[PDB]
Amino acid sequence: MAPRGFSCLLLLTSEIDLPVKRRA
Repeated sequence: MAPRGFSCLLLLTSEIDLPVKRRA
């Protein structure tokens, strides 16, 4: 159960939105 589709996209939309302002 729990595919890597939602599991991956889950954290993917958390670590990438960490800075929310920083350039690089």
